[PDB]
Amino acid sequence: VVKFTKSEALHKEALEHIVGGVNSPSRSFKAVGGGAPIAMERGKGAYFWDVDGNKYIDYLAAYGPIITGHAHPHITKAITTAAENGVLYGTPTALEVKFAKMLKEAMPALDKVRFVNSGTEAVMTTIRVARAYTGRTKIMKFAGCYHGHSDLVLVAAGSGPSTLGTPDSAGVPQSIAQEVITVPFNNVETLKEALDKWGHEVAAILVEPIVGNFGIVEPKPGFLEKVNELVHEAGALVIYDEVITAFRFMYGGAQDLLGVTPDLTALGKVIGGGLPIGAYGGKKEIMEQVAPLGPAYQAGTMAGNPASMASGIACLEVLQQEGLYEKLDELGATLEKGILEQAAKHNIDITLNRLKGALTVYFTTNTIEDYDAAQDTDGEMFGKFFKLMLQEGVNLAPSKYEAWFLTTEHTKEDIEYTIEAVGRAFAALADNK
Amino acid sequence: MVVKFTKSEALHKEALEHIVGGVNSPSRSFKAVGGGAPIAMERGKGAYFWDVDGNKYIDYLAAYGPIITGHAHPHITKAITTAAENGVLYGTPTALEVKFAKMLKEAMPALDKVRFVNSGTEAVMTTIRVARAYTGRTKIMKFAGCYHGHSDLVLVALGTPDSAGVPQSIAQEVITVPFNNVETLKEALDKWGHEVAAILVEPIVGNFGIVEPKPGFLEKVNELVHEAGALVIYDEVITAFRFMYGGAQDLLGVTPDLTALGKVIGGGLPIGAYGGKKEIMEQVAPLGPAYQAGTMAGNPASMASGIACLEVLQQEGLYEKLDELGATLEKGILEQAAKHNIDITLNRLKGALTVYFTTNTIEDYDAAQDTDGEMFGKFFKLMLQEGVNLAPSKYEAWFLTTEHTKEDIEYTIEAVGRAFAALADN
Repeated sequence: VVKFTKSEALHKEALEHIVGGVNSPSRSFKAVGGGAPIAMERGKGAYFWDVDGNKYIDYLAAYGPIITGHAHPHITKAITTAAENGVLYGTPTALEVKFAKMLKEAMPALDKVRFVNSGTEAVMTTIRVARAYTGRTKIMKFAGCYHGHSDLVLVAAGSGPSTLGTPDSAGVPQSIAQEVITVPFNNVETLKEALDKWGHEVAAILVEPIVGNFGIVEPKPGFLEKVNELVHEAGALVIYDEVITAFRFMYGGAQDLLGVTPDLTALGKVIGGGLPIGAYGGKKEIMEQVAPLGPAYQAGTMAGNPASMASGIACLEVLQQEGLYEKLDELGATLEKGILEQAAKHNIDITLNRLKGALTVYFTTNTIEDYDAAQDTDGEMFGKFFKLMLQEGVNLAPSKYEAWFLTTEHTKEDIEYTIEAVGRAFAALADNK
Repeated sequence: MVVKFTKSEALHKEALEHIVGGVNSPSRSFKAVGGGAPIAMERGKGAYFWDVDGNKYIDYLAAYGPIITGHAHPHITKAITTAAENGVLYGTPTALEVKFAKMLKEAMPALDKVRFVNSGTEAVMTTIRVARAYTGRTKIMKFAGCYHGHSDLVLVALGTPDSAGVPQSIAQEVITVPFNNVETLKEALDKWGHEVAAILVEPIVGNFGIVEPKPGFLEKVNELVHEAGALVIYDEVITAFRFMYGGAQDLLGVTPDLTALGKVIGGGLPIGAYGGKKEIMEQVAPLGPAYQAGTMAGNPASMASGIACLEVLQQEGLYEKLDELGATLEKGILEQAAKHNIDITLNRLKGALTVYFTTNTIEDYDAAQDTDGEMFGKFFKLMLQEGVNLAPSKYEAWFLTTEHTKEDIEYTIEAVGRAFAALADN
């Protein structure tokens, strides 16, 4: 039996100074039955150590950014050098141009780019830019997809077919929600309906080209192609939110992987090497709306800072290695196979979506192709599974809507232990109900 | 002439092809000062910058506000390195978040609880959401010319926006009134007070130059706003830890309901935070229904960096020294203006100041906007030639750091005299 005594004490103290003891609700254990979240003291490659000295194989990847593992020495070197020369200037630098060019080389549809401080800021910006460019106000998005924590993307459907949004957070006015139309991911019919109905007032649609925010869910064949067709027909723009997808599945974005081109792209997470970052980019004429060139305002005190540029560069230099994404795919396939075998063995009902080195285990018999179905999977089962996995020394994200991410540092043996641990986790579930 | 920018010019030419307008903030373009390629910096150490052409500068930009320990202060550098070696981003709680949270609360006792985010802009937009959740109201009030980040609502000039791409539905939620003016404030709250969730205030303005609130003005803001049932948000993204070890609220002794923070408190790394009265903060998930998140929020690098920075700022005599040096600088600049017959007014608080080209006392945005931008731009470019790097706008502040010396100040004063001579010569 593992113990979490120090984490418990830390959480108790955290509650006094930080709202709910966490700086993101995602980090709370509320969704998985409560209790103190586990506090980590150190990460190295595939491993975490908590404040009680327990070791974990980590699949959280800090919710998407981590792919070179914790503290990869090539990135650490770059960060150290950056700190030694000052991490923040408020002026142009060579590194900004270098990193901009490297992103353009990997994702040839970016004609120009701008750096911001987060995926949230990147998305906020693409929206303002699409509105400035088209002269339109409304924004479309797919149900359940996450585009950061700005007011506009904190809106839900939509009572009835193709309707105006309702607020999905307190503090978000109906005046904001009124500008957003939400429709189901992977559904051509409803997309058609909404565009026929509102298409002429829609500045842009937001798309996770591959979904990572209600588990990993791939677009069906023809879907992204149809989004482009329908949205362009309507005079609207397509914004790919690639904050998760870019550099996660190949050296490049899902747009390069799947061969479908948006008008604008939002980036973040992986491209910072672990440091805070965002970027957006796309077709020349669209980007030229941004000040000082155009009238659309975007700024940010830490935007393009030398530390994040340096660590981002270092990270992509690592990801350039030949055979790297193929290894993630291989290990992912091994992991998928093993989890499915353990589920069959122990009569646990699961569905598993994997693309390369990212996967989600759902507790259900339904194949998950949209948010509605992910919502209806067994969160109570998932919660118990999550806590049993901790006991096995495997750190997952504490939500049924999260992905397991492999890194370049996970080994065959890491995966084989993980499978063993899942086997023991599933056995325990079987013995309780 | 003597100071050449060939390499900054070639780099800007390349940047233009890849980055919109060649900069990642419009602040960094030389657009406000007559145009041209901005100076690209290669490294910073203490009070000094070196550009890509090898030219050395005494820096007053402070990266528009966060820099106060100078560039690459060793105490911060070691923290950032240690953090990188131990992993910079976890996505779980850590002991460092709790430690830094306590330090902020210790410096600024009106924070019952705090949350970390990734930028001042995020901290500001969150305080608005929280204010709206708490009061159940939608309108936000702010002062003309003040800057609160680059989220839609605060980019509005009912009101009407000044950024393209910001819808009328947003502008209708914003009311804007002149800074330092009690009558227009009362008048706005009388009409719209019952729909106003909060007012946003830079308790000491930094964004149309440095401008202090008139005597009694902040207390009047609290008085009129609270009686309308609205909350007061201090946007202390610039002010906190700039003027004393604590916020403008601690310095001026006036307490808001919510506070947004950033810039200084990250030691240079990207950061924001917000906090305030316990009951209000209870709205934030997972405690309440007001959502706020952020993948790098509370990251161990930014936490360790912030802690290291506040540790430097705890040293006895540090803020006094910044004040004393600021006084010397102000005194020298005023003497040079008198000597060369240049019309300026100078607003200083502690180690931050703005030189305005005008004869008017500057107390609000309207006045600042009227000052002579042409003369500022010439002055700015003459200063570069003297090896002094300022922020390229008349709306900017000069910021001292712990690393600027009496000799740096003396040199800057003589640089200013040389530049004022050239302005007078014409």
